[PDB]
Amino acid sequence: DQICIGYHANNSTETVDTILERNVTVTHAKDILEKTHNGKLCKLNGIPPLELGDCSIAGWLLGNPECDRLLSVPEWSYIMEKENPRDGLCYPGSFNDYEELKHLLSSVKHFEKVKILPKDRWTQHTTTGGSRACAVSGEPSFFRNMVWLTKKGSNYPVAKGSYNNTSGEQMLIIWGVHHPNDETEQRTLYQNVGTYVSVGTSTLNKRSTPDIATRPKVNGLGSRMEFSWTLLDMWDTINFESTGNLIAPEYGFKISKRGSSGIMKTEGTLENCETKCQTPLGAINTTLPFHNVHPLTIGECPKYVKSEKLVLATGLRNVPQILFGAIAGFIEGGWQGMVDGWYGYHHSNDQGSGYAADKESTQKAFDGITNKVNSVIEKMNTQFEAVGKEFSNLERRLENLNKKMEDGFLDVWTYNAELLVLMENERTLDFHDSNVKNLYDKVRMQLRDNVKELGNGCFEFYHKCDDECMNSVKNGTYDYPKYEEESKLNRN
Amino acid sequence: DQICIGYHANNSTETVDTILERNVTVTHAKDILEKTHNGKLCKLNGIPPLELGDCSIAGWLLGNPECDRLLSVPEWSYIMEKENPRDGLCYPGSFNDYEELKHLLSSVKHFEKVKILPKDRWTQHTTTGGSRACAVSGEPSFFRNMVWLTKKGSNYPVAKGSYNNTSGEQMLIIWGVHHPNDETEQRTLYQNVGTYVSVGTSTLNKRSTPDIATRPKVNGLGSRMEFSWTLLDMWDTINFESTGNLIAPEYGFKISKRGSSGIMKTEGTLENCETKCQTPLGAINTTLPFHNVHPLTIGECPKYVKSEKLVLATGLRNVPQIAIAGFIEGGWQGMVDGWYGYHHSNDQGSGYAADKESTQKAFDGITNKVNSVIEKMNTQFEAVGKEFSNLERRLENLNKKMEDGFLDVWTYNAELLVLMENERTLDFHDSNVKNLYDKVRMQLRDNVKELGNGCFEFYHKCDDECMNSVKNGTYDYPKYEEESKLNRN
Amino acid sequence: DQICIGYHANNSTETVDTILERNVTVTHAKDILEKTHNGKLCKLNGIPPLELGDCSIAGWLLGNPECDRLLSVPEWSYIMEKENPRDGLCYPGSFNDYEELKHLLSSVKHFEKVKILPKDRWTQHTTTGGSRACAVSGEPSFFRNMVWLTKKGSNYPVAKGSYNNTSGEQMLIIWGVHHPNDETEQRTLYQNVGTYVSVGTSTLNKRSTPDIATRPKVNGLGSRMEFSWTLLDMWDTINFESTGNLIAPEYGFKISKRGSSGIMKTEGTLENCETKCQTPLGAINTTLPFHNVHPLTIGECPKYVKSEKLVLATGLRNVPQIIAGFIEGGWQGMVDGWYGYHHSNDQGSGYAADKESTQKAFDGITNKVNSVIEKMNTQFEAVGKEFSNLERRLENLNKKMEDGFLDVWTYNAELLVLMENERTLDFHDSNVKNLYDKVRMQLRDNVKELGNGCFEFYHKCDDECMNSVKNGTYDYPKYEEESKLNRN
Ligand SMILES: CC(=O)N[C@H]1[C@H](O[C@@H]2[C@@H](O)[C@H](O)O[C@H](CO)[C@@H]2O)O[C@H](CO)[C@@H](O[C@@H]2O[C@H](CO[C@]3(C(=O)O)C[C@H](O)[C@@H](NC(C)=O)[C@H]([C@H](O)[C@H](O)CO)O3)[C@H](O)[C@H](O)[C@H]2O)[C@@H]1O
Ligand SMILES: CC(=O)N[C@H]1[C@H](O[C@@H]2[C@@H](O)[C@H](O)O[C@H](CO)[C@@H]2O)O[C@H](CO)[C@@H](O[C@@H]2O[C@H](CO[C@]3(C(=O)O)C[C@H](O)[C@@H](NC(C)=O)[C@H]([C@H](O)[C@H](O)CO)O3)[C@H](O)[C@H](O)[C@H]2O)[C@@H]1O
Ligand SMILES: CC(=O)N[C@H]1[C@H](O[C@@H]2[C@@H](O)[C@H](O)O[C@H](CO)[C@@H]2O)O[C@H](CO)[C@@H](O[C@@H]2O[C@H](CO[C@]3(C(=O)O)C[C@H](O)[C@@H](NC(C)=O)[C@H]([C@H](O)[C@H](O)CO)O3)[C@H](O)[C@H](O)[C@H]2O)[C@@H]1O
Ligand SMILES: *[C@@H]1O[C@H](CO)[C@@H](O)[C@H](O)[C@H]1NC(C)=O
Ligand SMILES: *[C@@H]1O[C@H](CO)[C@@H](O)[C@H](O)[C@H]1NC(C)=O
Ligand SMILES: *[C@@H]1O[C@H](CO)[C@@H](O)[C@H](O)[C@H]1NC(C)=O
Ligand SMILES: *[C@@H]1O[C@H](CO)[C@@H](O)[C@H](O)[C@H]1NC(C)=O
Ligand SMILES: *[C@@H]1O[C@H](CO)[C@@H](O)[C@H](O)[C@H]1NC(C)=O
Ligand SMILES: *[C@@H]1O[C@H](CO)[C@@H](O)[C@H](O)[C@H]1NC(C)=O
Ligand SMILES: *[C@@H]1O[C@H](CO)[C@@H](O)[C@H](O)[C@H]1NC(C)=O
Ligand SMILES: *[C@@H]1O[C@H](CO)[C@@H](O)[C@H](O)[C@H]1NC(C)=O
Ligand SMILES: *[C@@H]1O[C@H](CO)[C@@H](O)[C@H](O)[C@H]1NC(C)=O
Ligand SMILES: *[C@@H]1O[C@H](CO)[C@@H](O)[C@H](O)[C@H]1NC(C)=O
Ligand SMILES: *[C@@H]1O[C@H](CO)[C@@H](O)[C@H](O)[C@H]1NC(C)=O
Repeated sequence: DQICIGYHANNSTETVDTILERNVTVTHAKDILEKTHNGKLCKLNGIPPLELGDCSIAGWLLGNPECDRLLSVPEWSYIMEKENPRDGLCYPGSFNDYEELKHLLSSVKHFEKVKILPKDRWTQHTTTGGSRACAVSGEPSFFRNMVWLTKKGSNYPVAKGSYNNTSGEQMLIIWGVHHPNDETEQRTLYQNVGTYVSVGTSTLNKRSTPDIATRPKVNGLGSRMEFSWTLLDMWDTINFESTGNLIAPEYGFKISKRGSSGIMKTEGTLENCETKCQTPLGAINTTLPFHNVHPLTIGECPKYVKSEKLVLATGLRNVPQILFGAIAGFIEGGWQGMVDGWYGYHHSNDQGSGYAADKESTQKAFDGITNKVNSVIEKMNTQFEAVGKEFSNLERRLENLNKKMEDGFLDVWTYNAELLVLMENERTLDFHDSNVKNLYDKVRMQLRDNVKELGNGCFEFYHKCDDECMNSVKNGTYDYPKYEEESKLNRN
Repeated sequence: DQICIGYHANNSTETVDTILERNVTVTHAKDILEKTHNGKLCKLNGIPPLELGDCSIAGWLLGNPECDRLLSVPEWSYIMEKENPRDGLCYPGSFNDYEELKHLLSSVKHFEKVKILPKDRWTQHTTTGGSRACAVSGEPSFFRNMVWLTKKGSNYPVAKGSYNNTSGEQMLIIWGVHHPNDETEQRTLYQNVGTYVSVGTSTLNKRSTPDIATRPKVNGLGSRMEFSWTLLDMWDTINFESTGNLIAPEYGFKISKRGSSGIMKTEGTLENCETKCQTPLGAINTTLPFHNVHPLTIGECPKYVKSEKLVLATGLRNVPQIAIAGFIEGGWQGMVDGWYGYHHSNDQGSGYAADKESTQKAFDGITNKVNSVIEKMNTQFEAVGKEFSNLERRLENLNKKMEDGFLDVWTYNAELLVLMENERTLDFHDSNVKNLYDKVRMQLRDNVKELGNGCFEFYHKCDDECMNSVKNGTYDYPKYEEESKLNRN
Repeated sequence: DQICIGYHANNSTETVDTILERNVTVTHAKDILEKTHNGKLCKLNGIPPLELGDCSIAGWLLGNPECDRLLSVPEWSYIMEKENPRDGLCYPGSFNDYEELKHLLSSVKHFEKVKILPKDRWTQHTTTGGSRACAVSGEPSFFRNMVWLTKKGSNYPVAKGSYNNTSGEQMLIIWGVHHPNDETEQRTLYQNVGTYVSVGTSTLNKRSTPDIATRPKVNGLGSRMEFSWTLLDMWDTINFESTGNLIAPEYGFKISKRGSSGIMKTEGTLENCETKCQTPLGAINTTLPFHNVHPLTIGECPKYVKSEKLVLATGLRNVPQIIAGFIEGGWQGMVDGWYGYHHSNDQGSGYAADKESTQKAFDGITNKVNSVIEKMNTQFEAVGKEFSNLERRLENLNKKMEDGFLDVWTYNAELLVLMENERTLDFHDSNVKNLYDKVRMQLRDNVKELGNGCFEFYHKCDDECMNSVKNGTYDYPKYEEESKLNRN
């Protein structure tokens, strides 16, 4: 009669990496890293994003004639923008604090356009002016959200405008100043030289003077237009005053919804699909804690890491046993007939052979491994990860600072995850061997000298053991005093 | 005769966490997180703070009439300010590089006010101007540290003033420029239009022109005042020149003491107490690696982690149940002398004991373990706090992301370290008990008989001296050889 | 006849650290931190650096008469500069966006010079101005790369100038505006009051007005000069216009080579040596992952930490024996392996060693060391950044970021080394005990354990017997009858 102790082996080919060995075959493994995406841009939470196409943020807000599809925009989840948009500032010029405006637009999910200074109120000036830089059907045109004030007759009276924010929320207002190319243009358009543009609110005070000089021609013009913005608070007034070179606003943008969003730089188009996490390459439909698709992401998303594989070993080592002899134990290798658990027995008494499994040790090890996996997974913080920021070309030091901070944090977390996986894999691999040896030691200690240790994990008895005795050994209820006299006689 | 190997147990309730099992009761434990405070604002190292009250830093430095108790201020440790103070710039306006000034004030612990430009030297101008936005008992007043210069008669001559820094340290000087509401105010205050204000030092050059326009009324006035500042070095000179719209300084703030300080944003009042670490909610009296009270602390304080529990297992696992059994059946609730030990049952009488060697080495190892976890933590002075304007949102976001990421890194590090360390400690105790059992078996050989419950049943009658020998490591197998062999057969 | 299981011991005095114990003597150890350096400033990859000496970047780029040796600088790898250079802006003034220029200079490597506005083109102005601040051999002089335009006779016509960037790469252009001290100076130099200087490119639009005021005297002058720069793109044009107070450029700086470079603040001189990693204190010749010389480095350089010691245990504990086995201590006679045996039969005694266990342990330790070393990424880092007096918050932010990352890495390295040392020292004991258990399991009941790690045989075990026991092919049935007879 025999009784042996061993573990479970199968035909799995999965491999894991530990700290002292690489490419170790395991029975079961878990992948906590996702590397796949659908390669499409979709709807977030059911709300489609805003597709700017070839337009830019400045072109959308100012009202470029090539951006007439965005004159009435519904609620959005994120903004899609190209790297180098073609239709932006049709009239050559600049845009002060552009990056700050783009950053503000990363927490706004809806705008409401309100007419604050109607065009017909300028009854002492000329409001129908344009340029061939922004041309519709050949004839010159202008921005659809701004008014160009020129002289009426042969005089330019002082232009005064005001607006009291009785809308209900913060309002965004944009104005501009025109810089001519020669004194001829200035005297043809505004009738006087030495003009000023003054804009004032409760917490704002600005006075700009036009610059007239010969400049290189961009879009066929040697002139420029400088744009500035402000955020008017509730129950607050904005005052405009100018002697010349004022590009007045007709519309003001009211922040109607607020939340978390961002600007995604991509060259693709939207497709009919839904998702909960959006990368510039495609959506992610996952429950795993990590991914390595793209750093920048919008929505609740797994952490990024510069890794190619991260596998957690949740099973035993796969060492298979290699003439109608006696089945060995855990010393030689695993068993392929034990399919009901991880650790078990094998009896060879008179009433047939057969395998079995020990439920207590298997349950304990399963609970421990599940707890380890859940501790690794669930001690990671997940939130909104809008990590897109823009910097001008006078802000190289700030851009380098942001790049270094992001790279350092990403490298730190990569190191953390990789080393954690390595140590945990080694610890679980040693755990399984410790458990098997502990079960063997318990069996030997409870069986005492009634048996004969064979040296390969098996126990040759000294008495005749029935299935009742075998289950007693498995149950840990073996009655040593009962068989003492019988076993002692056959020993010598 | 019987000898057994076991471990000590008690009636504890403290629970630790292990990466494999949660809620494991332990005999001893060490909490390395502090979660309490006194809820009061106290004195840092015996020096009281500067309680601004309803005043702002601009109001304190400019001389707001409602902050007359701050004209002379002693040495301080930190500044207490409200989130939205009331008495700031009584005259509506702005302040250039306000956040830079507030950051500079974070390393200054005392100021000395020096009269650098008296009011009586302006003998060619009028220096009694005032406004009703800054009013005392109904009549108009003005800032106490500044002079408003106005025409004397019907003339405003060119105003010139210079100062040489012979005080002995760096000096802070604040001036201002007035922006009227209409040309009428400009002409009845300064007699001419097209004025300038020029300030020049060895490393500074600034020229400003007033802006006259209609603005929404704040505090009743459509005018504004714009203030600037500079840091004058030792043995350096500052020049002032203006044809109008100049608010000249009367006093300068010399930096008398330097060090580490900060601005704490609270709404409370100072009380009578001492401390070493201060938080906006209260003071901390602790000597532990970690705390979870408030992020923005002033002083040498433990790192902040978003953890509600961080307990290091120092003692053994608590299995209460134990003739008498050994370590397989569980722990002993009667061995109150040490950690590992024995239990003998010879004919003289039963009794417990303790193994001094194993207990001492385990104690030293656990002590070194705890001290390595604790004394690897840099704790220097850091007054975490910075202010940004409404046009510096990107910088504010960068700073917030930096602090949040560092905090998350440190919480993950601490939690993982505690979990793995506790697992290793419990495994260490189990291994030590097993090693003691194995050593006893190895030295005791076949003269005894294992029972499977951790105990050994001898074959020779063993007295007290023999038992102290087997606990000593000086057991003599050959002497009990023939006697032991006889009865075993 | 005996066979024993033991481990190696020697006369080393190395010491490692562990999470449970400190000052542990080991047979073999590896130091993974380098604390030594050459002490000299060398050539990076065979290319010598740029030695500014007593000059500043502004002085080099403007043409300070004292810096007359840097008019034709060759290719370089990094720039050496002093903390407080002496020869800089000889004429007192400022330099707008100076730190941005210094940041841009950390990625260029040659800076070819191109004459864009030759001085002879100004036929309607006087171009021979100078000052005693920048005085050579007593007589007044001026910057060698700049032109000071004054009036000719009693007129100052409008000054215009253009340059189309057809060089083949980006260019750097610097101009200036002069601020006088009084109206007498302004009328003596430019003949008109109320002047302006206008500069315009396809993406720049700046207009400046002179400031006339009395200022403290620096270098004997109460007047100042303000300098600004721009980066002209390819096939772009820059326009200059002024009615006075213009310091026009004569040269432009075309970027010829781009790559990784930097600025080092040192007070030393270049010495004849070659290196690949350079610190402000010296050079590093290394094969080790770590170093604790100086935070700021240029080149292929190791990682930096606040660590005074980082030693990885690659061997056994040194517990020499005062023939016993592994219970007492190591053997000072086993010179061919980590774990081994010692036997004594009627041929003779002698030590030996195991091959499989020693090889497995060697491979495991080597893999551990290589994993610790090779998971640390390295790359070129431009740590050095400079900030102005009104950017204290940004400077503090940068300092806090660098310090925090560096303490994080220091803590990680320390904990990794401590836990790995504990793991190795437990691994060795586990391996020796596993060998002992394997031998006992194979040898069964035909022998007699003696407690110290040795086995006393019950039969007469010869040399072929002993190699069989070492091999793992011990025949239990062959000696079963003989062993059982004498045991009874
Ligand atoms: C309205 C118009 O066509 N003006 C042109 C100007 O005309 C003079 C007219 O005002 C006067 O009464 O009579 C004389 C003849 O006796 C002229 O006809 O003449 C200029 C040259 O002589 C033209 O200059 C050219 O303008 C180009 C630009 O056209 C646009 C543009 O595409 O930007 C469009 C409009 O003409 C105009 N917008 C208005 C008036 O509201 C803008 C305007 O010039 C902006 O200030 C841009 O600079 O220009 C090119 O700029 C070209 O380089 C220039 O020679 C006038 O178009
Ligand atoms: C000094 C004074 O009372 N000025 C008031 C001004 O009167 C003139 C006086 O200077 C002249 O000699 O004679 C005429 C009569 O022939 C006046 O009496 O009249 C203004 C109305 O027309 C008042 O304006 C109002 O001022 C308000 C603010 O008043 C104060 C203030 O408390 O801020 C009063 C101060 O005395 C005055 N002067 C100084 C030197 O600080 C300041 C000054 O105007 C500031 O510079 C304000 O920018 O103003 C309100 O602003 C109100 O809206 C306005 O109508 C003059 O008070
Ligand atoms: C060219 C010259 O010698 N100018 C000095 C000036 O003289 C006049 C001359 O131009 C006119 O035709 O005739 C009168 C007599 O009828 C004068 O001879 O007189 C000034 C004092 O009265 C001197 O002033 C001093 O200049 C110092 C600086 O000298 C330099 C310098 O080294 O920086 C000399 C340069 O030649 C001069 N000119 C140019 C074109 O660079 C510069 C120039 O003044 C700078 O722009 C200064 O902002 O200055 C000191 O500045 C000292 O404080 C001052 O009194 C003139 O040197
Ligand atoms: C482990 O596998 C990887 C890829 O499967 C291979 O590159 C590497 O050489 C393997 N390791 C060894 C020790 O062969
Ligand atoms: C703006 O409107 C609100 C509400 O109608 C009013 O209280 C406030 O006085 C108005 N502003 C001004 C400057 O009158
Ligand atoms: C996305 O994942 C969910 C699991 O929550 C699954 O039910 C659904 O079918 C998946 N959709 C696609 C398109 O893969
Ligand atoms: C551990 O105990 C806490 C209460 O002390 C309980 O909230 C938690 O669910 C328990 N966890 C487990 C795994 O039993
Ligand atoms: C300021 O005072 C110091 C010492 O009294 C003196 O050396 C210096 O020349 C003075 N400054 C000026 C501009 O005279
Ligand atoms: C135990 O060992 C110590 C060795 O220092 C010895 O002095 C003592 O007598 C021993 N005890 C007994 C009972 O032999
Ligand atoms: C240690 O032993 C080696 C033998 O290889 C010898 O060369 C060396 O000098 C010895 N060192 C000391 C300090 O005894
Ligand atoms: C123990 O280690 C410390 C370094 O932490 C060292 O200064 C000291 O000399 C060492 N002592 C011994 C006895 O090795
Ligand atoms: C500058 O030169 C380029 C040559 O490629 C030419 O295309 C361009 O028109 C020139 N610029 C101007 C303003 O003519
Ligand atoms: C640098 O170290 C290497 C060893 O890795 C050595 O071969 C070489 O000669 C050394 N060079 C110098 C200049 O020290
Ligand atoms: C030991 O094993 C080797 C296997 O490489 C074999 O060649 C040799 O004959 C064996 N020796 C004995 C004595 O079994």
